[PDB]
Amino acid sequence: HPDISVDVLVIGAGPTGLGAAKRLNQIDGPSWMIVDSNETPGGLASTDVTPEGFLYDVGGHVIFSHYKYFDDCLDEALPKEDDWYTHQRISYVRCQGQWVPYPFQNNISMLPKEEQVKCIDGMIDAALEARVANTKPKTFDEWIVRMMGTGIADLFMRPYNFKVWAVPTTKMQCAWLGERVAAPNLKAVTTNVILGKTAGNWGPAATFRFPARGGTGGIWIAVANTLPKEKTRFGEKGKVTKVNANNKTVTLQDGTTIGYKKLVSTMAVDFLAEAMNDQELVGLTKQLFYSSTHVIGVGVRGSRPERIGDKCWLYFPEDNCPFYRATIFSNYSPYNQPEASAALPTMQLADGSRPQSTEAKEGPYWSIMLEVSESSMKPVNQETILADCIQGLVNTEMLKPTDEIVSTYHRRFDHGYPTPTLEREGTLTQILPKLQDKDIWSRGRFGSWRYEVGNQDHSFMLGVEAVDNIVNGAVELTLNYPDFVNGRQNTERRLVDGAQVFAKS
Amino acid sequence: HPDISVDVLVIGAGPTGLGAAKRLNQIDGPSWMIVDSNETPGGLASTDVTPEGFLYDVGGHVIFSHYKYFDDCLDEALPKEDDWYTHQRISYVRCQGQWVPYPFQNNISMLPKEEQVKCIDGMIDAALEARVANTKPKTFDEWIVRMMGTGIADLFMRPYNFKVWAVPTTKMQCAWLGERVAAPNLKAVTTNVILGKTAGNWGPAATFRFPARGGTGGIWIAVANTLPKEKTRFGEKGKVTKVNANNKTVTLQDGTTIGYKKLVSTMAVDFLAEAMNDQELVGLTKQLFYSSTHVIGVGVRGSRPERIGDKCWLYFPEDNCPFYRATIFSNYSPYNQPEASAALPTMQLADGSRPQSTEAKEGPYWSIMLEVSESSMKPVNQETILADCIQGLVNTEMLKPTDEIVSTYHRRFDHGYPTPTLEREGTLTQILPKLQDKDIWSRGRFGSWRYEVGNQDHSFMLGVEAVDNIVNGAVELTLNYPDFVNGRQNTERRLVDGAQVFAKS
Amino acid sequence: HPDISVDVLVIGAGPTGLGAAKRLNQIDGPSWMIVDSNETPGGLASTDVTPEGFLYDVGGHVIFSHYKYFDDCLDEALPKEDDWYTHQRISYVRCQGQWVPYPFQNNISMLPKEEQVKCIDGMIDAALEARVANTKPKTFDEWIVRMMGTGIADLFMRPYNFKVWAVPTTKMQCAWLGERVAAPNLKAVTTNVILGKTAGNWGPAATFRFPARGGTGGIWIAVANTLPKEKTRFGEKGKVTKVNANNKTVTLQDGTTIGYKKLVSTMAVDFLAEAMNDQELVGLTKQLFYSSTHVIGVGVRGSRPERIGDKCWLYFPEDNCPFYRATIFSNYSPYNQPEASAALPTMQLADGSRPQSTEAKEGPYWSIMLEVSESSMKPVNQETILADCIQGLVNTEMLKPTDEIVSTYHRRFDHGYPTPTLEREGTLTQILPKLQDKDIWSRGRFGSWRYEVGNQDHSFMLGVEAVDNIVNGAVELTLNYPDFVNGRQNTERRLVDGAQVFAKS
Amino acid sequence: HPDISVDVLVIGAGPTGLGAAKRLNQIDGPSWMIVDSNETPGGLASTDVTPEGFLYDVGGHVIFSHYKYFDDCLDEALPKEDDWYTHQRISYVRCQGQWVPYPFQNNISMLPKEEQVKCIDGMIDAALEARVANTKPKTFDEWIVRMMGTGIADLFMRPYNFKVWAVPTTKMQCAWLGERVAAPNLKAVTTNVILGKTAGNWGPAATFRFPARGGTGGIWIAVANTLPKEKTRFGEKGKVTKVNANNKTVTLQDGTTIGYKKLVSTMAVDFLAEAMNDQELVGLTKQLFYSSTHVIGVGVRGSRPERIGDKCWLYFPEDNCPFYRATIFSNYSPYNQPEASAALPTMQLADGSRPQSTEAKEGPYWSIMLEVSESSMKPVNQETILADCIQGLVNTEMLKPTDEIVSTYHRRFDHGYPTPTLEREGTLTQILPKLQDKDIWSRGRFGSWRYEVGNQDHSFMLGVEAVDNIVNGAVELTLNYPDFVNGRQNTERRLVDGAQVFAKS
Repeated sequence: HPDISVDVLVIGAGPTGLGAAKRLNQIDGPSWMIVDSNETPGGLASTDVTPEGFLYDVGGHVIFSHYKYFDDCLDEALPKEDDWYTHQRISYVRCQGQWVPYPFQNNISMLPKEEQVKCIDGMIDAALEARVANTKPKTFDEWIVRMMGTGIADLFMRPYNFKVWAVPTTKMQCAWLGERVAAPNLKAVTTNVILGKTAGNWGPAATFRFPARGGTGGIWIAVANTLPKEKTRFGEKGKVTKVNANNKTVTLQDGTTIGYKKLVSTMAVDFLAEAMNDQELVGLTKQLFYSSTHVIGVGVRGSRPERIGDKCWLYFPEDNCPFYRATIFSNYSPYNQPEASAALPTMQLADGSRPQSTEAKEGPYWSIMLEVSESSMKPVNQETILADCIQGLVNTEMLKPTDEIVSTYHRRFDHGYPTPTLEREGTLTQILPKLQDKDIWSRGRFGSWRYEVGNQDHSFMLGVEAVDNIVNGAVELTLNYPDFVNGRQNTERRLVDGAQVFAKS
Repeated sequence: HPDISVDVLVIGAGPTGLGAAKRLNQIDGPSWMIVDSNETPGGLASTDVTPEGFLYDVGGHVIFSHYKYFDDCLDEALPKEDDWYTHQRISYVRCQGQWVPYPFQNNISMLPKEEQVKCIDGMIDAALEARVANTKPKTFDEWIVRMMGTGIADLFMRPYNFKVWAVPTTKMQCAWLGERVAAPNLKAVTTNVILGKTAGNWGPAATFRFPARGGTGGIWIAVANTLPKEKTRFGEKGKVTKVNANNKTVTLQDGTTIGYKKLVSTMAVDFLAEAMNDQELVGLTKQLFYSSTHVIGVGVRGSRPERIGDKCWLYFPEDNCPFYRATIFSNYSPYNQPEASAALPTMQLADGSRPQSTEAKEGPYWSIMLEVSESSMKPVNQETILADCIQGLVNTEMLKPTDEIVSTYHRRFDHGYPTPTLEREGTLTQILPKLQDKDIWSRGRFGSWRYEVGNQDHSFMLGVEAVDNIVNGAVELTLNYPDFVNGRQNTERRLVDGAQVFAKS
Repeated sequence: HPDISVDVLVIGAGPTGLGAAKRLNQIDGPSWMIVDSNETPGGLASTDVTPEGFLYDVGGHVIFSHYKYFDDCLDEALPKEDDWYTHQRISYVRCQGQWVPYPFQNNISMLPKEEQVKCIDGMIDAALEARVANTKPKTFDEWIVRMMGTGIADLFMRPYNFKVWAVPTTKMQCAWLGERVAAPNLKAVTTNVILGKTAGNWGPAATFRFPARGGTGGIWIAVANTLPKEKTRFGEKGKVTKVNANNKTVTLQDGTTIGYKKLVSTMAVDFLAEAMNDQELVGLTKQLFYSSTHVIGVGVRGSRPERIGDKCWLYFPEDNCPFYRATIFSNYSPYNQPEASAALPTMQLADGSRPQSTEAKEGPYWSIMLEVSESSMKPVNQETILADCIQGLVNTEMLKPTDEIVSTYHRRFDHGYPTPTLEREGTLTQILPKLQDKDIWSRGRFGSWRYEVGNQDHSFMLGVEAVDNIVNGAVELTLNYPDFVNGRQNTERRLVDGAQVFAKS
Repeated sequence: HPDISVDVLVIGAGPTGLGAAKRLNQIDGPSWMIVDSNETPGGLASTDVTPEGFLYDVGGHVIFSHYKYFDDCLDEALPKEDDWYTHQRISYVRCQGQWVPYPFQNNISMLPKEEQVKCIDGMIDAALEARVANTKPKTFDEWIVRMMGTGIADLFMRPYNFKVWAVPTTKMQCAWLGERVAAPNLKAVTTNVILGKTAGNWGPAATFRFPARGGTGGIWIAVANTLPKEKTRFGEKGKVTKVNANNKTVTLQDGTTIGYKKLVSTMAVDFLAEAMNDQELVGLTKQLFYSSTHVIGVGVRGSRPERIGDKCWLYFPEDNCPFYRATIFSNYSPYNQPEASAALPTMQLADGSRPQSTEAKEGPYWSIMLEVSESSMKPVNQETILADCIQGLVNTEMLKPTDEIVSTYHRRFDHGYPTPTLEREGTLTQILPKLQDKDIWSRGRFGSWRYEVGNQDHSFMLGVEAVDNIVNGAVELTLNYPDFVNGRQNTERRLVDGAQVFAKS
């Protein structure tokens, strides 16, 4: 007999596990428990802080919710108007000395005319081919070139996506991008070129909300806090080390054994296989591909420079900087960095020089959060990546050589991106059914490994829907039909359903 | 205060209402009640019997189930292996003196060669147009021609569907048919013509099961029987005459008042609007179109003729019979008609003449079930329709002139088919949301009026999902996404879900 | 017996008839003569002069030669270097206050940006349609819109060609435009828009030569002068009034009869049918369609204005002037108008006012020649068209209100353009073979009625090839295959062939 | 000073040179002379006879005339009705034990059904590709596949043409095949298959005429006889050995020198280059490709076998025989072989056996003429080719093993076919203008090397047109525009033109 027995056990308290727990807590039927090896819940949706007081998410984290259930839980966790800040979705592509508004193709009027001619010629070729196309694209690369044509593909989406995924676009599938036909909007593109016009895909209606305090990590701490504490076990005491699927028993770090009837696992599925000591599953999960994420943070003295302005996140297709994305993290909340009256010495200038004085001086401060990818096809020198990132900030004119840096941050995250390779689905449809046969619901960004449902809201709902399937026979729609859930606002499931309404009466 | 109060009231005990009842009963949370004006549950999925002992469904009723939940409930209701007979899905098209195996286009090698040339020429045109098509078909007719070409369209799907729907194909939408591209399989059609080959779309894996006893109506009687009798009200005592949606109060014909929190209404939505005395809903539901079905039954003396054989249902595009479909109902079950030893006089010969002898004689017997449609665009002489059907049977060689008819049946069902007109959706998205804002779930064949989810399993699940939405916040997938539910095996929802297992412990 | 007998009689001494005569004269075998009702040869390629000394052609006449034979005869007729002036082929379209270089679609960068978007959008549609086109256009209008797209078609070729042809573009065929596929060069057009480029289709290699003296009419006076005079009969003495095809006899105005074996007739074929008293042919030729040409000439005081510059001919699609084409006739030769020291009073100002002063002032002078079409579908008010033309010159900014007009000219030419209507070919194939079977070679701009071979070189060669067919069994390539002769350099036939070289020894 | 001087010298008295001579004789202007190394005119259009009395053309020679001038000369040469025999153009393709009527694709109903399926599927692919094609085929092979589809291409045109040209279809151009779009008549092919029909492209309208006597060579002996004998020089006395283009002098084998002003040369242009001792021209003409032709004749005892019937020529794609084409030469004229009373011994049986008796026995007789190609890519064993051909006759069921052979014939012709290789035009457009610059018209099947105008009528007219250019400035249409002359009835040029009519009056 185990030390503890529950109907449903949940491993992990990132957004996916917390979803499972929130739904179980709402249903309040079967018994349950959630564990995590970190005392702080949140997973990759967590937030670090430097000794100088600059917060950093795990790279750019911007919420767009497809589900009212997700909204209900965030509202419950952070219910006050000044728990949040609202911003427009402002993004740009760095190209040939210019900040080009996203989407790139609608804004190539900013490039030299001779280059515009090449882009348009290429997209004309694609428009004519699309008019007679009778096959689907088979790779990410084919999808890109059929949407954009050669010239525009080569300027942004091809080199950018290699810097992100750390594998060539010819090695990835394209089903994950959804059901839309790969074909250009030639009229929209030539119209903006003719008018010499620029236009972003944002406005008063295209917004996101970010937490006032604690970074993205503030959300999940708050969400976790709504659960009954005694059904949680976070920290070293909550670290899973063994999973015996045949006896339906988990063993924790300190030796505690937990019996379950159903298991929701949200740790990386390659880690789960190892914990199960299942050679077959180990082999299979080693054939999944993923990239690692280096997060670099830079804290800068001074008020926000005009050239940065209201920018939120930024794309970097070119080879003069190692990062694929930059976020102006100080624009997300004034509490993501110290207040203007806090005093910090300058650590270095952006060109690498020593400051004239080592004395602590006042702010205000602004802040840049950078992402660099790593894989077996794309090594990252961990001892120089910070300095390379800062040199990249100068090359891209985000920072002047004279800008004063008062804080630095670097951390590597082993499982960063689950890669939509050509082989992914072939491998996943061997792994997930075997786990399912053992009453194990392996779910989440690395729990079920599908990037197209890999954001916070997807993850949270993968947990929720996993519980709903276990208990109420719900379809796991987010897991099996990404296009379905991403193409609609999912409104039916709420934090208060009829069941709880009728029971209370 | 009303005579009765329940959380969920279900109106109608056809398959939809029974689905709602079955799921409410399983969940065993909210209080509930189901009413029907008829003492016998089943609705359009019921069965009549003639005074001579011949059973007739409301036209050809063949079950193909898309859902594990539906299967669970039929199995619980009729658990014994001898409660069912299994048959292959054998159908033919009657055309120019021949029985042509369905699908029609794969079997035109049976037609005269000059006619095959015309067919293939038409399908070649359609193939070539499909190759460069970039628009979706907008009408049922357009869809048919794109799929078949003119020649084949004119032989079967065009005149057949007029006889079914009682409106021109040019007046119907085609979205209801699914997401498949409207284009011919030219190679498969020409291959069978070249090989001189015929092939039906059936075999040992393409089967259906039919109840041993009581016809299709036997299923819904037995399903209803598993419900707690005190929560049912079937007969004159259960006829709904008035719905007060603002008071959430229903009044029955005997004066009984029932108050509700949520209403699942499965009566025809035009009848619901009338009962609500809601003039705006009345005006809207009169914009919907439907056809009536005439069901004609013919009982015949003799063992099953060789020319008929194992045929199950049959399609009639041509003008020499008024019916669009025939069913060899005596093939579906031995107990659909009297035993051989039963003595019955001959009523008439199939050519209309009086029999030589008026004496009761023995069998065996077989049985034909016919459907004739009617609408404002296609009137039907009710006084001659029986004699016309029987002459139709002689014209199509189903009956010899000398065949002895021992039983006849005719019944008109006013709401027979909800028509997929071009206007259907524009109307329904005014009706269904307006009802739902009043907490009324109007569902089913005429509850929500969508033929493409209009069979017995669909109807049952519309009831189930409505309840699942009311209680567990489930997506009503069958209602809003026909293509989704019809395109997969729906296995997640069962008659015993985790909820009931964990609670029983 | 007739007064005169020849082997080959030629009617008409415009370029077609003169071509016949030159080749007959070179071959020097069969006897021949040529007649014309005009004392001066040249037909529609003649030149008028006003009492004030301004020359006008019959509208703008620019030579482009497809044949060495034509070149040899012009060189012979006018052998000196100063018999000719050479110019680049410079033309513009007047549109929205601008002189847009021809071809229009490569120069729309001059229009407002919003016009450019409409133009490119329309051409994108036409490009995408051309990609799947598998039928030839059936009308001139279809050809235009398939070539240019709606927006560009509407700005120039559609309204311009109505003003030229005096019939809707929808009523004309398009085979006459040659064999090139009706499809846009989208890339060339967008490239010039993107780059802000204009470029005319002329330069040092695209030139024409114009006679130094006597206008275009000087060429045919001089060609006719190389013929033996006694074989010509020009003037009232040479006016044909009767053709008796059965007797092979022609009757002249003065009673002279001419017997012939073969007749080359270059008068308008409808006039030929009348002269023949052949009611059947008159009936057929009345089914052909043609437009009349009003030529308006305007002599202006002043040195050539900068705004005019080196322009040669100009197109006018807009409805702010009656004329379809303007020619800067003073640019073609300094002897097309009087020398600077010639004294002329101002007749009127361009604004329409007439000055009191009769003072004769000096020059220099320049000159504008205008063309307006007329047909039974497009009446022209003869009494006001001069004044309307002049106001048109002011609206298009060719003349200033205050410019001084010292000479005016207006003449209406009944047969101006042979129209390539939809019916033309059908009618010609009933006419031309019938004349052929009577040994009548009816040829020329209205002799055989085909505009695509209706220029001076074409006309000359229809004469030449007609004689070559009669004598040497030559293929009449220009008559039956306009695409053949227009698509190559015709160099084989010369004014001195081998026959004449070998004979000389 | 040369031994003889003429204005126009003609080398060669095959059909081309005889064309030039006939036109010079008609014109009767410039002095001329024609020479040949052979005493008998005809070239490759000559005829041999075996010592047993069987005639053989140089392979299958069937006249289809595109020109009235050609007909005039043939009529003049053989004016009597019984100088000619008329036959329908009956041809078949030998394939898989069947005689399949030409054209192959319209008669694949004779193949096994399973093969008809593969054939039709292939053509369905080709039809669908044709609907969206926007390129012209660039090789003979691409042309074949676009016309026929893979399956039909593989059965006939691909293997047959390798057997004809002795080069692969991927190495030849396709322009020579004309302007028709490379695309299938899918409806024509599927129609005959569905109907089970065979039909050839012949009937009462599709005929050819063949000389009663002397074979095809009889035509050219008779044409040559119409020339003034003294302007001819045929035999060893007429053999050209040197051409001195700079001096315009030809030297003959007997030492005779002839001066000329223009040279029409109809010998193979590679031999011409040698005779000119021009090394640049020798190099260039060595880059032309050509195949040799082996002609095999077999005389057979017996009346015409039923299985042979009215067959004229036959195509052999398959690998069980070395010949690509057979001709039933005995069907063309009864004088192509001895009369029935002529007595001959049997040389061998068709399987190679000795006859039972060596006695001369009577006929009747029939006769087979075979063609086998040779090149550097396809050697021919001259010592075994007769026997291989005879075995091929048995393999193809043209001869029974018991059939008695009474005469055999074999002869190799070095220049047989001029090959339309990919390189042909690039070479010829370097050779022909250089010869032209020296007043040398090189013309004919190997004079100008173009197969698409390489028939008797083409060749004859190449010579006619060359003279017409030399004397009258005619366009050499047949040389430069094969599609033009082959696509029309060329009726204008006659043996009696107007020039000769007018001179005689």
